[PDB]
Amino acid sequence: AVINHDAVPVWPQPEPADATQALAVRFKPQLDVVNGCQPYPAVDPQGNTSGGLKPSQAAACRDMSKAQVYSRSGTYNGYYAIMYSWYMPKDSPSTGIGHRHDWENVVVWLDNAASANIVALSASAHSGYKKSFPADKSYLDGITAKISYKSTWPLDHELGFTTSAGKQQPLIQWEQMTQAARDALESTDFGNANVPFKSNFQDKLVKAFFQ
Ligand SMILES: [Mg+2]
Ligand SMILES: [Mg+2]
Repeated sequence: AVINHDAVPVWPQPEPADATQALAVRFKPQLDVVNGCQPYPAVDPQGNTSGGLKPSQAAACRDMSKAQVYSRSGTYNGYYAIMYSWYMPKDSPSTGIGHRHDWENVVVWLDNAASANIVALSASAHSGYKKSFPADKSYLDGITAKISYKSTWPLDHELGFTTSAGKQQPLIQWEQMTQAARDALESTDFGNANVPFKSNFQDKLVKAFFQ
């Protein structure tokens, strides 16, 4: 069911059970929330999903304890991809009404799962991706990508690359979810927003690729 946005518990970050899961923990990014909502949990292990918040101001989505990040891992064009994604209860822009729900994502591109060298970064912005190829070292704290979440007049929120330090969140990976949670993430209508790591995952990787 769709439940109150504050009734979806944070999904604790489990230990990584295989090499895929360990890689996604290793490359977990930092996020600098410049304005708007903090990230919240979108789904619980029973498959209930967040109702978000009505766009009618971000005081209602500032709870630091609700932090969560998602990932899903795959491959495209012989490259290894880890998509990290954040859900916010609303897009609360600097100007304008905004929307209930927000989903954004970055992709960390590696040469392969063993060498695990970062070759590029992609960050979702409106209907496309910003791309840093080769990955600009100023956007990396070691192997930790530094991402911003910000709205600039007259636009809604977008991700971007930043030199600024950010914060990290407990990571739950698609591969570690219950089936009920995967099913709910596939089927649920998030209105203006769309889960970017459901059955559209490969299509998103194609769009994020650094051609
Ligand atoms: Mg609250
Ligand atoms: Mg948005």
